[PDB]
Amino acid sequence: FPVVNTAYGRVRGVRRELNNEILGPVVQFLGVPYATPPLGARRFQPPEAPASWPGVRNATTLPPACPQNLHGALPAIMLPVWFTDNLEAAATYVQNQSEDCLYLNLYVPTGKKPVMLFLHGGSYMEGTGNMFDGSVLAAYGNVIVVTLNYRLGVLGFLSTGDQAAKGNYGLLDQIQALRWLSENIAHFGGDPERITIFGSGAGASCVNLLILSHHSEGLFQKAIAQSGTAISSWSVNYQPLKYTRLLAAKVGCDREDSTEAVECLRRKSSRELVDQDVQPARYHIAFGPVVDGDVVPDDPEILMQQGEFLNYDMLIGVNQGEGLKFVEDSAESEDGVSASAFDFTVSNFVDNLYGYPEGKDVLRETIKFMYTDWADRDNGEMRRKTLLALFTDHQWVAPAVATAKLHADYQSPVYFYTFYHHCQAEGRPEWADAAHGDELPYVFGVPMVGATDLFPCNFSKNDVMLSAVVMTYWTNFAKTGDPNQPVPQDTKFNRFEEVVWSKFNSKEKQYLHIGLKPRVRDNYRANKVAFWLELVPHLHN
Amino acid sequence: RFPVVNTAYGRVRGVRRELNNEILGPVVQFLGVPYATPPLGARRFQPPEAPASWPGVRNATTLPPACPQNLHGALPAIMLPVWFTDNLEAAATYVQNQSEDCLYLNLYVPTGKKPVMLFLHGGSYMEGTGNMFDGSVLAAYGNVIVVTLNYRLGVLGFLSTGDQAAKGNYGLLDQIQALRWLSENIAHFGGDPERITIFGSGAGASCVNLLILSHHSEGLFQKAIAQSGTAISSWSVNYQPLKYTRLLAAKVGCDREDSTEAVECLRRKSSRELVDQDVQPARYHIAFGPVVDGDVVPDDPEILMQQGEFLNYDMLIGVNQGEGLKFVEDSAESEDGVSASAFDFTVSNFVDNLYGYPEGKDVLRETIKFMYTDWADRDNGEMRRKTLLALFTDHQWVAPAVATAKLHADYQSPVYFYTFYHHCQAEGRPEWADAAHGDELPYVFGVPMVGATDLFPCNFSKNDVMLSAVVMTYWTNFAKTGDPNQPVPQRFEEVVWSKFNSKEKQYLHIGLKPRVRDNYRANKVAFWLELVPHL
Ligand SMILES: *[C@@H]1O[C@H](CO)[C@@H](O)[C@H](O)[C@H]1NC(C)=O
Ligand SMILES: *[C@@H]1O[C@H](CO)[C@@H](O)[C@H](O)[C@H]1NC(C)=O
Ligand SMILES: *[C@@H]1O[C@H](CO)[C@@H](O)[C@H](O)[C@H]1NC(C)=O
Ligand SMILES: *[C@@H]1O[C@H](CO)[C@@H](O)[C@H](O)[C@H]1NC(C)=O
Repeated sequence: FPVVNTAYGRVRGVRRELNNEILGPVVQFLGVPYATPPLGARRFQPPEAPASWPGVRNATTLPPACPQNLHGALPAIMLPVWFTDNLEAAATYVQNQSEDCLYLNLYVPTGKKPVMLFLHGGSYMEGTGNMFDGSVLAAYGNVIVVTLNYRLGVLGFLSTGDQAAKGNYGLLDQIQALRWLSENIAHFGGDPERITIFGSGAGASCVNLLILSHHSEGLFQKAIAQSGTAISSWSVNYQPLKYTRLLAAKVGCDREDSTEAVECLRRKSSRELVDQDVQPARYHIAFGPVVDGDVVPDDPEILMQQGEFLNYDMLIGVNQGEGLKFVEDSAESEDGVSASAFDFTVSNFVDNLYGYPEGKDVLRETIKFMYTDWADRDNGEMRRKTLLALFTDHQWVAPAVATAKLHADYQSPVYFYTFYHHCQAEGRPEWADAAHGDELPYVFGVPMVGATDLFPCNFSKNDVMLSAVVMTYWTNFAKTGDPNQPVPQDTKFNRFEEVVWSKFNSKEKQYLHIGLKPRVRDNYRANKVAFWLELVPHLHN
Repeated sequence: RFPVVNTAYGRVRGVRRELNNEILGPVVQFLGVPYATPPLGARRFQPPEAPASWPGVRNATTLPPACPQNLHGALPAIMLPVWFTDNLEAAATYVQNQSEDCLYLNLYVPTGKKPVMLFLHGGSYMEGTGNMFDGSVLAAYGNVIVVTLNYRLGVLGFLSTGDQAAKGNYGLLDQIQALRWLSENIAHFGGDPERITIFGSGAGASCVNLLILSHHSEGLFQKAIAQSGTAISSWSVNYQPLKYTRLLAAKVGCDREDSTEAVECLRRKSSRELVDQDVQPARYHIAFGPVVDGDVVPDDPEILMQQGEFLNYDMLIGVNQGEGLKFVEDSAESEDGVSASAFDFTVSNFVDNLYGYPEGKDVLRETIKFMYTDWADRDNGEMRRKTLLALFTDHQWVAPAVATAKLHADYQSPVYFYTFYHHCQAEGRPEWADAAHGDELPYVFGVPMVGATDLFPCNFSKNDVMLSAVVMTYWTNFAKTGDPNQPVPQRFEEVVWSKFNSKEKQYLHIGLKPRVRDNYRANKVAFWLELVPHL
């Protein structure tokens, strides 16, 4: 039970030991506050510094999670596959919901060590940071993995568009946890000048929105964005006042005055606000990051094109097939999806995503022709793989390449990768590969610790080898900034020895094809990526 | 030896010229056999008729005169074959005795009934002759009777006004007359009037397909081989015949408002006055050519095949790798292909003078620019030639060939498809180009089996001789029974040619490494046939 004196008092951890023999013991400080709780009048206000406590504080038990409703109407497509499949197992973690969230979990192993802050969340109104045990990652890579809880949903992202409720309260909590780390990690042994930030899904969009901000000026140095970006359709909210008024009407006080409505919402209880069941438009979000002027000044799209950011390092990537939830109705059919429904599915994809009345018949017919296999036009079974790739390319792959190019034009080291592996789960078909959010088990060393309630995968030796490689690639980035130099790719127990990860250049757009058969490719779907970035903007507008 | 064969109109005497090879037997050549009454006078601009019988024995030993033409004028460069345009001076020695007393017929009888393979020459509709191709090697190797003819070309055989004064299609009516003459007299020479194959290239194939879509040639021939040509191209038929007829007439001597008066005066002028008048059509279009009138081609070459109105002949279509080699001609002597600033210039010009639709060309121009790009190698520059060349090959030749093959197979009829992939090593041709337009003609006629000629000065290696024997076997086998695989055994040994079905679009990859592929340019072909009409 080591005691480490911080700048706000003293805490006490534990010395829990991992189940492996090649991993040393770690010291865990679970439940370290980093902001005064927004229990009362602090709701819909930015966080502040914590209050110092006398004596020594218990830090052993996992902290309570921010209020959320895991059995409501959450956006299903945004969530990772393992979150939706194992919903009952994931609901056990979020049981002690309370507004006294905003705690911090530290996993210190046993020069100053690096720090790796993890921004959780598949959507903007679900999840908690207790699901990810970073003890294995911290011990293997000799880094200090830290996971946090931040306000979610209405409580942390409600905005009206005016000064009454600016919004982005969840983003300010993430910045506050970075400021706390920049001032208190030296005692635990970390280095405040080598702070790495990483996430996945909606957390990855928070990483990119944190980069294009002035509040996070000199807090962290590097960044990782796994299967996420800040220019997707479901990244930022462009209709904040509309969804607030629907919420205000449902609770009971839809006052005309913006200030009056906000004050009433502060009077109501937390559970009443969370369980209101407000549903947004398809492929969008209801409550999320809102452009206000402080955190996100004007627009994520405009911000990167104007070159206004502090030039951080980056490590972007995507998976093979992430639109696995785009094709779900035709998932138990003997032979794929029929041509009657392929046209209807593609047609619906355009109204609720483009919907432009300035010429749509040409746009609808152009993408029907391109996402086809004219050499095997009447296959039928592979129309699923084509429809799955239509959603993956448009929503994930194309924005990731556009972000990598914009971050590499202004000189900044950028590393691109594609994940081509998954574990044989229970309820997933054998034709899909590397669904959304499937890189998390390997980056956190799940196969090296065994099966988990969230991951019922039966990991073989090949899955163990891949995890020891992904963690090595990720950790080397946090140590020096290049996934190759500080640590070699040795078995320590293999085609990973001879491969060198090269930078992503705007004209030589190389990447690393992570998998069981790695290879440094040259261009990821250059035909389909260029279709969405070059041709499509010339069709509707 | 000078054998004599009696026909229905008289007697003719041939020659027994022996070939330069040992594995080929001697052939008998009846050069200059008439098949229509010579239309010198008022018979101009009128359909032909049967010849007049000649008493005694007629001599058929020397090659006949060619129809009037202007081979040193402003001919369509793109339409003509590559071997014709390069050796324009060597090809002009054949067309020297130009006279209106053309419409003769050349026969090459080898040494029970043998098939007949009538060859329809022509790269454009106003040039060429039947003497350029010596079908002695093809006749001796395949044991068939090869026939080459001369028909009226250009103004004298295709001038039309759209009225009854001059219907047009006079050149087409002459080709049918040769078939009618062959179907009525080839029995004496030893041929089989029930197995008459017709084949051609370039503008010969365009009038092969037009002969299928007609009622005049109902029970005359049986099969058809179309090499690099269709009836649905831009330069296949003429849709504005009156505009060019008025342009020609006003240039020569006449601007009479009445159509009949203009036709009568044109008959008064000499043949050389009309031919050498230098009338130029629009780009990728023809000035004097086949025109829809109602007698030969009733309604439209596109409409007729869509309604399934023909007599269900066997067919054999094909194309080459790159035939638009003349499309990329100005930027042919540059260090690094074509510049990206000149790529969208030729594509915009291609859309400008070929579609020209005021219903929105901005979307069409950007779509075909993006389709024909190599984003994996966006900055190659030299490779941009291979995509500009392939843009013209796909639009003009490959897409109509596949559309014609499908439409002739939906209505039950055998169709065979091929793609040529070999060429002769010339002197003025670039090393990267492959199988330009008309580069399959030397192989089908067995030129390498006899040696390089004036028209084809390429140095033919041992592979070219091997390929020519195979190509002449497939063509001969088709003309014998209709199946290029069965009658005569032949990596060509184990290769079998499969029919072209509309859903199983198999073809043959003729070349040094034969294969039976499944979909030729499926992505690009389906772009022109399906997406473009929606744009
Ligand atoms: C820390 O936790 C232990 C629980 O075993 C408790 O006994 C102890 O009093 C705590 N120390 C504090 C609150 O300072
Ligand atoms: C994992 O293995 C156990 C024991 O063999 C089995 O019961 C279970 O179904 C397996 N699960 C998967 C996803 O393969
Ligand atoms: C016919 O041709 C033969 C062979 O060339 C020749 O000997 C004969 O004189 C010719 N007859 C006439 C009338 O020209
Ligand atoms: C033709 O090619 C052969 C084979 O390489 C060579 O021996 C011969 O000299 C060549 N002749 C000419 C005229 O190029």
